[PDB]
Amino acid sequence: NLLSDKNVAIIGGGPVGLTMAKLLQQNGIDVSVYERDNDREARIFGGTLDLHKGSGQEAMKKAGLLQTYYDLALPMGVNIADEKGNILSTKNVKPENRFDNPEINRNDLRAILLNSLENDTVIWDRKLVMLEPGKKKWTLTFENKPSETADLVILANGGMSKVRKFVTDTEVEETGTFNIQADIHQPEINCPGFFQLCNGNRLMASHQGNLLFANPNNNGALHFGISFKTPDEWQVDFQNRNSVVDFLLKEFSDWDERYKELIHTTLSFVGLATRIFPLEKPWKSKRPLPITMIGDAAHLMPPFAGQGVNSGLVDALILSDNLADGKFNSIEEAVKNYEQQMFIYGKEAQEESTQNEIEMFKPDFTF
Ligand SMILES: Cc1cc2nc3c(=O)[nH]c(=O)nc-3n(C[C@H](O)[C@H](O)[C@H](O)COP(=O)(O)OP(=O)(O)OC[C@H]3O[C@@H](n4cnc5c(N)ncnc54)[C@H](O)[C@@H]3O)c2cc1C
Ligand SMILES: [Xe]
Ligand SMILES: [Xe]
Repeated sequence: NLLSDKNVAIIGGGPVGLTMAKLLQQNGIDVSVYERDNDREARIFGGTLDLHKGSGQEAMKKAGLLQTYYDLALPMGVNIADEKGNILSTKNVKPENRFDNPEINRNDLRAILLNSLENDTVIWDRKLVMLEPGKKKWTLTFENKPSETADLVILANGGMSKVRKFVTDTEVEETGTFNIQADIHQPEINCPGFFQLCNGNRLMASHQGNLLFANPNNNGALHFGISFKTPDEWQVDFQNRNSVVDFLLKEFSDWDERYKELIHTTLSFVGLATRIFPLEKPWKSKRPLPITMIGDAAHLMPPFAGQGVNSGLVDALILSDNLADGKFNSIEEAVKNYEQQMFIYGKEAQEESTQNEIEMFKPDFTF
Protein backbone atom coordinates (compact mmCIF):
# COMPACT_ATOMS: atom_id res chain seq x y z
CA ASN A 1 0.00 0.00 0.00
CA LEU A 2 0.88 3.66 -0.34
CA LEU A 3 -0.69 3.59 3.14
CA SER A 4 1.31 0.74 4.75
CA ASP A 5 2.57 2.68 7.78
CA LYS A 6 -0.23 5.20 7.92
CA ASN A 7 -3.86 5.52 8.88
CA VAL A 8 -7.08 6.96 7.31
CA ALA A 9 -9.89 9.05 8.84
CA ILE A 10 -13.28 8.82 7.09
CA ILE A 11 -15.58 11.52 8.32
CA GLY A 12 -19.13 10.30 7.96
CA GLY A 13 -20.53 6.78 8.29
CA GLY A 14 -23.26 7.18 5.67
CA PRO A 15 -23.62 4.49 3.00
CA VAL A 16 -20.71 5.96 1.06
CA GLY A 17 -18.28 6.33 4.00
CA LEU A 18 -19.05 2.96 5.41
CA THR A 19 -18.39 1.50 1.99
CA MET A 20 -15.09 3.36 1.70
CA ALA A 21 -14.08 1.93 5.09
CA LYS A 22 -14.90 -1.59 3.99
CA LEU A 23 -12.92 -1.47 0.74
CA LEU A 24 -9.86 0.00 2.43
CA GLN A 25 -10.07 -2.29 5.45
CA GLN A 26 -10.05 -5.49 3.36
CA ASN A 27 -6.75 -4.42 1.77
CA GLY A 28 -5.50 -4.20 5.37
CA ILE A 29 -5.36 -0.41 5.57
CA ASP A 30 -5.86 1.17 9.03
CA VAL A 31 -9.07 3.15 8.81
CA SER A 32 -11.50 4.78 11.26
CA VAL A 33 -14.88 6.17 10.59
CA TYR A 34 -15.91 9.14 12.59
CA GLU A 35 -19.72 9.39 12.79
CA ARG A 36 -21.95 12.12 14.22
CA ASP A 37 -24.85 9.79 15.12
CA ASN A 38 -25.10 8.88 18.71
CA ASP A 39 -24.86 5.07 18.22
CA ARG A 40 -25.50 2.25 15.67
CA GLU A 41 -29.28 2.21 16.34
CA ALA A 42 -29.96 5.84 15.32
CA ARG A 43 -32.95 5.91 12.94
CA ILE A 44 -32.18 7.26 9.46
CA PHE A 45 -35.11 9.27 8.08
CA GLY A 46 -35.71 8.84 4.35
CA GLY A 47 -36.93 6.60 1.52
CA THR A 48 -35.11 3.49 0.40
CA LEU A 49 -32.02 3.23 -1.77
CA ASP A 50 -31.34 1.06 -4.80
CA LEU A 51 -27.99 -0.04 -6.10
CA HIS A 52 -27.64 -0.25 -9.83
CA LYS A 53 -25.92 -2.94 -11.84
CA GLY A 54 -22.64 -1.40 -13.03
CA SER A 55 -22.17 1.05 -10.15
CA GLY A 56 -23.51 0.58 -6.62
CA GLN A 57 -23.78 -3.15 -7.14
CA GLU A 58 -20.11 -3.24 -8.27
CA ALA A 59 -19.01 -1.58 -5.04
CA MET A 60 -21.08 -4.07 -3.04
CA LYS A 61 -19.76 -7.05 -5.06
CA LYS A 62 -16.18 -5.87 -4.35
CA ALA A 63 -17.01 -5.79 -0.65
CA GLY A 64 -18.47 -9.27 -0.92
CA LEU A 65 -21.84 -7.82 0.08
CA LEU A 66 -24.02 -8.11 -3.05
CA GLN A 67 -25.72 -11.26 -1.96
CA THR A 68 -26.49 -9.69 1.42
CA TYR A 69 -27.91 -6.62 -0.29
CA TYR A 70 -30.05 -8.88 -2.50
CA ASP A 71 -31.16 -10.82 0.60
CA LEU A 72 -32.45 -7.70 2.36
CA ALA A 73 -33.68 -5.62 -0.60
CA LEU A 74 -37.24 -5.69 -1.93
CA PRO A 75 -37.76 -5.55 -5.72
CA MET A 76 -40.66 -3.24 -6.48
CA GLY A 77 -42.92 -2.27 -9.34
CA VAL A 78 -43.89 1.28 -10.19
CA ASN A 79 -47.34 2.70 -10.73
CA ILE A 80 -47.77 5.98 -12.44
CA ALA A 81 -50.96 7.90 -11.48
CA ASP A 82 -52.84 11.15 -12.21
CA GLU A 83 -54.11 13.52 -9.49
CA LYS A 84 -57.50 11.88 -9.85
CA GLY A 85 -56.25 8.37 -8.88
CA ASN A 86 -56.32 6.62 -12.25
CA ILE A 87 -53.38 4.30 -12.77
CA LEU A 88 -51.82 5.34 -16.06
CA SER A 89 -49.07 2.73 -16.06
CA THR A 90 -48.00 -0.28 -13.98
CA LYS A 91 -44.48 -1.62 -14.60
CA ASN A 92 -44.15 -4.85 -12.60
CA VAL A 93 -41.24 -6.81 -11.23
CA LYS A 94 -40.28 -9.52 -13.76
CA PRO A 95 -37.96 -12.59 -13.44
CA GLU A 96 -35.16 -10.70 -15.31
CA ASN A 97 -36.00 -7.41 -13.56
CA ARG A 98 -35.53 -8.88 -10.08
CA PHE A 99 -31.92 -7.97 -9.38
CA ASP A 100 -31.73 -4.73 -11.30
CA ASN A 101 -32.30 -2.25 -8.45
CA PRO A 102 -34.21 -3.75 -5.50
CA GLU A 103 -35.13 -1.27 -2.76
CA ILE A 104 -33.22 -1.39 0.46
CA ASN A 105 -33.97 0.40 3.69
CA ARG A 106 -31.32 2.84 4.77
CA ASN A 107 -30.93 1.41 8.22
CA ASP A 108 -30.79 -2.06 6.69
CA LEU A 109 -28.00 -1.01 4.27
CA ARG A 110 -26.01 0.47 7.16
CA ALA A 111 -26.41 -2.69 9.21
CA ILE A 112 -24.94 -4.73 6.27
CA LEU A 113 -22.09 -2.27 5.95
CA LEU A 114 -21.41 -2.01 9.70
CA ASN A 115 -21.43 -5.74 9.99
CA SER A 116 -18.66 -6.10 7.41
CA LEU A 117 -16.17 -3.92 9.33
CA GLU A 118 -13.96 -4.99 12.22
CA ASN A 119 -15.14 -3.95 15.71
CA ASP A 120 -14.66 -0.30 16.66
CA THR A 121 -14.05 0.72 13.09
CA VAL A 122 -16.74 3.36 13.45
CA ILE A 123 -16.45 5.74 16.43
CA TRP A 124 -19.89 6.99 17.37
CA ASP A 125 -20.94 10.33 18.77
CA ARG A 126 -18.12 11.98 16.82
CA LYS A 127 -19.15 15.21 15.18
CA LEU A 128 -16.21 16.62 13.21
CA VAL A 129 -16.23 20.40 13.74
CA MET A 130 -12.70 21.40 12.83
CA LEU A 131 -9.77 20.31 10.74
CA GLU A 132 -6.13 21.41 11.01
CA PRO A 133 -3.07 20.34 8.96
CA GLY A 134 -0.33 19.50 11.46
CA LYS A 135 3.37 18.80 10.92
CA LYS A 136 2.82 15.40 9.21
CA LYS A 137 -0.81 14.63 10.26
CA TRP A 138 -4.26 16.14 10.22
CA THR A 139 -5.62 17.06 13.58
CA LEU A 140 -9.30 16.31 13.87
CA THR A 141 -11.43 18.23 16.35
CA PHE A 142 -14.72 16.74 17.56
CA GLU A 143 -17.45 18.47 19.53
CA ASN A 144 -16.81 17.65 23.15
CA LYS A 145 -14.63 14.64 22.38
CA PRO A 146 -10.88 13.96 22.34
CA SER A 147 -9.11 15.03 19.16
CA GLU A 148 -7.66 12.51 16.76
CA THR A 149 -5.00 12.60 14.10
CA ALA A 150 -4.77 10.92 10.67
CA ASP A 151 -2.48 10.74 7.64
CA LEU A 152 -5.37 10.91 5.10
CA VAL A 153 -8.79 12.51 5.70
CA ILE A 154 -11.69 11.43 3.53
CA LEU A 155 -14.74 13.65 3.72
CA ALA A 156 -17.84 11.48 3.43
CA ASN A 157 -20.00 13.58 5.78
CA GLY A 158 -22.73 14.38 3.20
CA GLY A 159 -24.03 17.29 1.17
CA MET A 160 -23.90 20.00 3.82
CA SER A 161 -20.31 19.28 4.96
CA LYS A 162 -18.92 22.39 6.72
CA VAL A 163 -15.41 21.14 6.61
CA ARG A 164 -14.48 21.39 2.92
CA LYS A 165 -12.27 24.54 2.72
CA PHE A 166 -8.99 22.61 2.20
CA VAL A 167 -10.28 20.96 -0.94
CA THR A 168 -12.48 23.60 -2.52
CA ASP A 169 -14.11 27.03 -1.82
CA THR A 170 -17.11 25.82 -3.85
CA GLU A 171 -20.35 26.34 -1.89
CA VAL A 172 -23.46 24.30 -1.82
CA GLU A 173 -26.37 25.95 -3.85
CA GLU A 174 -30.16 25.77 -3.75
CA THR A 175 -31.53 24.63 -7.08
CA GLY A 176 -35.00 26.23 -6.83
CA THR A 177 -37.03 23.13 -5.88
CA PHE A 178 -38.24 21.91 -2.49
CA ASN A 179 -39.17 18.58 -0.87
CA ILE A 180 -41.58 17.66 1.88
CA GLN A 181 -41.41 14.04 3.27
CA ALA A 182 -43.17 12.03 5.93
CA ASP A 183 -43.55 8.45 7.07
CA ILE A 184 -46.97 6.82 7.75
CA HIS A 185 -47.14 3.71 9.95
CA GLN A 186 -49.71 0.98 9.43
CA PRO A 187 -50.63 2.54 6.06
CA GLU A 188 -53.21 -0.18 5.38
CA ILE A 189 -55.14 1.29 8.35
CA ASN A 190 -54.10 4.93 8.17
CA CYS A 191 -54.26 5.73 4.48
CA PRO A 192 -56.19 2.76 2.97
CA GLY A 193 -57.28 4.48 -0.22
CA PHE A 194 -53.75 5.50 -0.93
CA PHE A 195 -52.22 2.26 0.30
CA GLN A 196 -54.56 0.51 -2.16
CA LEU A 197 -53.70 2.87 -5.03
CA CYS A 198 -50.04 1.83 -4.53
CA ASN A 199 -50.95 -1.86 -4.59
CA GLY A 200 -47.54 -2.98 -3.27
CA ASN A 201 -45.85 -0.86 -5.93
CA ARG A 202 -44.04 2.48 -5.69
CA LEU A 203 -46.22 5.37 -6.90
CA MET A 204 -45.30 8.50 -8.87
CA ALA A 205 -47.84 11.24 -9.67
CA SER A 206 -47.57 14.64 -11.31
CA HIS A 207 -49.99 17.61 -11.56
CA GLN A 208 -49.17 21.25 -12.19
CA GLY A 209 -45.52 21.13 -11.12
CA ASN A 210 -46.32 19.24 -7.91
CA LEU A 211 -44.68 15.76 -7.76
CA LEU A 212 -45.70 12.99 -5.39
CA PHE A 213 -43.48 9.90 -4.85
CA ALA A 214 -44.47 7.11 -2.46
CA ASN A 215 -43.02 3.81 -1.40
CA PRO A 216 -45.83 1.86 0.39
CA ASN A 217 -43.40 -0.62 1.89
CA ASN A 218 -40.32 0.78 3.57
CA ASN A 219 -40.05 -1.89 6.23
CA GLY A 220 -43.80 -1.65 6.80
CA ALA A 221 -44.22 2.12 6.68
CA LEU A 222 -45.43 4.22 3.84
CA HIS A 223 -42.81 6.90 3.00
CA PHE A 224 -43.77 9.76 0.75
CA GLY A 225 -42.33 12.87 -0.79
CA ILE A 226 -43.92 15.89 -2.33
CA SER A 227 -41.71 18.13 -4.53
CA PHE A 228 -42.27 21.55 -6.12
CA LYS A 229 -40.66 24.84 -7.27
CA THR A 230 -39.77 26.78 -4.12
CA PRO A 231 -42.49 29.42 -3.75
CA ASP A 232 -41.09 32.89 -4.55
CA GLU A 233 -42.58 34.03 -1.21
CA TRP A 234 -39.77 32.15 0.70
CA GLN A 235 -43.84 31.29 4.79
CA VAL A 236 -44.58 27.72 6.09
CA ASP A 237 -43.09 26.59 9.43
CA PHE A 238 -42.06 22.93 9.60
CA GLN A 239 -42.39 22.88 13.41
CA ASN A 240 -46.13 23.52 13.14
CA ARG A 241 -47.86 20.60 11.40
CA ASN A 242 -50.92 22.79 11.08
CA SER A 243 -49.13 25.31 8.88
CA VAL A 244 -47.63 22.60 6.69
CA VAL A 245 -51.06 20.91 6.34
CA ASP A 246 -52.72 24.24 5.38
CA PHE A 247 -50.16 24.80 2.61
CA LEU A 248 -50.37 21.23 1.21
CA LEU A 249 -54.19 21.25 1.21
CA LYS A 250 -54.17 24.54 -0.78
CA GLU A 251 -51.48 23.20 -3.16
CA PHE A 252 -53.13 19.78 -3.57
CA SER A 253 -56.74 20.89 -3.46
CA ASP A 254 -57.24 19.70 -7.04
CA TRP A 255 -56.18 16.10 -6.01
CA ASP A 256 -58.31 13.07 -5.12
CA GLU A 257 -59.42 12.45 -1.49
CA ARG A 258 -56.98 9.51 -1.24
CA TYR A 259 -53.94 11.82 -1.68
CA LYS A 260 -55.42 14.35 0.79
CA GLU A 261 -55.94 11.53 3.34
CA LEU A 262 -52.14 11.29 3.14
CA ILE A 263 -51.66 14.91 4.30
CA HIS A 264 -54.36 14.71 7.05
CA THR A 265 -52.98 11.57 8.51
CA THR A 266 -49.25 12.58 8.68
CA LEU A 267 -48.13 13.48 12.20
CA SER A 268 -44.98 15.37 11.08
CA PHE A 269 -43.20 16.62 7.96
CA VAL A 270 -39.58 17.08 7.00
CA GLY A 271 -38.91 20.09 4.73
CA LEU A 272 -35.73 20.34 2.67
CA ALA A 273 -34.61 22.65 -0.11
CA THR A 274 -32.97 20.77 -3.01
CA ARG A 275 -29.28 21.66 -3.10
CA ILE A 276 -26.38 20.94 -5.45
CA PHE A 277 -22.66 20.93 -4.78
CA PRO A 278 -21.51 21.76 -8.31
CA LEU A 279 -18.46 20.24 -9.93
CA GLU A 280 -18.04 23.62 -11.64
CA LYS A 281 -14.42 24.66 -11.13
CA PRO A 282 -11.55 22.18 -10.54
CA TRP A 283 -10.57 21.58 -6.93
CA LYS A 284 -7.46 22.98 -5.22
CA SER A 285 -4.18 21.50 -6.38
CA LYS A 286 -2.07 23.00 -3.64
CA ARG A 287 -3.13 20.98 -0.55
CA PRO A 288 -1.30 21.00 2.80
CA LEU A 289 -1.69 17.30 3.66
CA PRO A 290 -3.62 14.49 1.88
CA ILE A 291 -7.41 15.16 1.92
CA THR A 292 -10.29 14.27 -0.40
CA MET A 293 -14.11 13.96 -0.68
CA ILE A 294 -16.46 11.12 -1.77
CA GLY A 295 -20.28 10.82 -2.00
CA ASP A 296 -22.63 13.73 -1.42
CA ALA A 297 -19.71 15.69 0.10
CA ALA A 298 -18.08 15.50 -3.34
CA HIS A 299 -21.11 15.94 -5.60
CA LEU A 300 -24.42 16.49 -3.87
CA MET A 301 -27.12 16.70 -6.55
CA PRO A 302 -30.94 16.66 -7.00
CA PRO A 303 -32.33 13.19 -6.30
CA PHE A 304 -35.10 13.13 -8.89
CA ALA A 305 -33.54 10.97 -11.64
CA GLY A 306 -32.31 8.29 -9.10
CA GLN A 307 -28.79 9.65 -8.97
CA GLY A 308 -27.24 9.83 -5.55
CA VAL A 309 -25.77 6.93 -3.65
CA ASN A 310 -24.64 5.00 -6.72
CA SER A 311 -22.17 7.74 -7.89
CA GLY A 312 -20.84 7.94 -4.33
CA LEU A 313 -20.38 4.23 -4.16
CA VAL A 314 -18.41 4.30 -7.37
CA ASP A 315 -16.27 7.04 -5.78
CA ALA A 316 -15.56 4.55 -3.01
CA LEU A 317 -14.71 1.81 -5.45
CA ILE A 318 -12.36 3.99 -7.55
CA LEU A 319 -10.55 5.65 -4.60
CA SER A 320 -9.91 2.44 -2.69
CA ASP A 321 -8.38 0.72 -5.75
CA ASN A 322 -6.33 3.81 -6.34
CA LEU A 323 -4.93 3.49 -2.78
CA ALA A 324 -4.62 -0.30 -2.66
CA ASP A 325 -1.38 -0.40 -4.64
CA GLY A 326 2.33 0.02 -5.16
CA LYS A 327 0.89 1.51 -8.41
CA PHE A 328 0.85 5.27 -7.77
CA ASN A 329 3.95 7.24 -6.68
CA SER A 330 2.19 8.85 -3.75
CA ILE A 331 -1.14 9.20 -2.00
CA GLU A 332 -1.39 12.64 -3.67
CA GLU A 333 -1.33 11.04 -7.15
CA ALA A 334 -3.87 8.36 -6.12
CA VAL A 335 -6.27 11.13 -5.03
CA LYS A 336 -5.56 13.27 -8.12
CA ASN A 337 -6.55 10.33 -10.30
CA TYR A 338 -9.66 9.48 -8.35
CA GLU A 339 -10.83 13.11 -8.65
CA GLN A 340 -10.06 13.27 -12.40
CA GLN A 341 -12.43 10.32 -13.03
CA MET A 342 -15.03 11.51 -10.55
CA PHE A 343 -15.24 14.86 -12.19
CA ILE A 344 -16.26 13.08 -15.44
CA TYR A 345 -19.06 10.75 -14.32
CA GLY A 346 -20.07 13.15 -11.58
CA LYS A 347 -20.52 16.00 -13.96
CA GLU A 348 -22.54 13.77 -16.27
CA ALA A 349 -24.75 12.77 -13.38
CA GLN A 350 -25.24 16.35 -12.24
CA GLU A 351 -26.30 17.36 -15.77
CA GLU A 352 -28.77 14.49 -15.93
CA SER A 353 -30.36 15.50 -12.58
CA THR A 354 -30.34 19.15 -13.37
CA GLN A 355 -32.05 18.63 -16.72
CA ASN A 356 -34.47 16.28 -15.11
CA GLU A 357 -35.31 18.80 -12.43
CA ILE A 358 -35.98 21.37 -15.18
CA GLU A 359 -37.95 18.74 -17.14
CA MET A 360 -40.02 17.53 -14.15
CA PHE A 361 -41.02 20.91 -12.76
CA LYS A 362 -42.15 22.28 -16.12
CA PRO A 363 -45.93 23.08 -16.11
CA ASP A 364 -46.77 20.05 -18.32
CA PHE A 365 -44.58 17.10 -17.25
CA THR A 366 -45.23 13.54 -18.39
CA PHE A 367 -43.13 10.72 -16.80
C1 LIG B 1 -35.55 13.71 -0.68
C2 LIG B 1 -34.33 12.94 -1.15
C3 LIG B 1 -34.52 11.75 -1.86
C4 LIG B 1 -33.44 10.98 -2.29
N1 LIG B 1 -33.65 9.83 -3.00
C5 LIG B 1 -32.60 9.09 -3.46
C6 LIG B 1 -32.79 7.84 -4.23
O1 LIG B 1 -33.93 7.40 -4.49
N2 LIG B 1 -31.69 7.19 -4.62
C7 LIG B 1 -30.46 7.64 -4.37
O2 LIG B 1 -29.49 6.99 -4.78
N3 LIG B 1 -30.20 8.74 -3.67
C8 LIG B 1 -31.20 9.50 -3.20
N4 LIG B 1 -30.94 10.69 -2.48
C9 LIG B 1 -29.56 11.09 -2.24
C10 LIG B 1 -28.91 10.01 -1.35
O3 LIG B 1 -29.64 9.80 -0.11
C11 LIG B 1 -27.46 10.38 -1.08
O4 LIG B 1 -26.77 10.43 -2.30
C12 LIG B 1 -26.68 9.41 -0.21
O5 LIG B 1 -27.28 9.19 1.09
C13 LIG B 1 -25.31 10.06 -0.04
O6 LIG B 1 -24.61 9.24 0.88
P1 LIG B 1 -23.36 9.82 1.61
O7 LIG B 1 -22.83 8.76 2.55
O8 LIG B 1 -22.42 10.54 0.67
O9 LIG B 1 -23.91 11.00 2.55
P2 LIG B 1 -24.94 10.80 3.78
O10 LIG B 1 -25.82 9.61 3.57
O11 LIG B 1 -25.65 12.08 3.96
O12 LIG B 1 -24.01 10.41 5.02
C14 LIG B 1 -23.11 11.28 5.66
C15 LIG B 1 -22.91 10.71 7.05
O13 LIG B 1 -22.02 11.60 7.73
C16 LIG B 1 -22.58 11.97 8.96
N5 LIG B 1 -22.14 13.32 9.26
C17 LIG B 1 -22.61 14.51 8.84
N6 LIG B 1 -21.88 15.54 9.39
C18 LIG B 1 -20.93 14.99 10.17
C19 LIG B 1 -19.79 15.42 11.04
N7 LIG B 1 -19.48 16.71 11.26
N8 LIG B 1 -19.05 14.47 11.65
C20 LIG B 1 -19.27 13.16 11.51
N9 LIG B 1 -20.29 12.70 10.76
C21 LIG B 1 -21.11 13.53 10.07
C22 LIG B 1 -24.08 11.85 8.80
O14 LIG B 1 -24.63 11.61 10.10
C23 LIG B 1 -24.17 10.65 7.88
O15 LIG B 1 -24.06 9.42 8.61
C24 LIG B 1 -32.04 11.45 -2.01
C25 LIG B 1 -31.86 12.65 -1.31
C26 LIG B 1 -32.94 13.40 -0.86
C27 LIG B 1 -32.65 14.68 -0.10
XE1 LIG C 1 -46.86 21.43 -2.88
XE1 LIG D 1 -50.27 14.55 -1.14
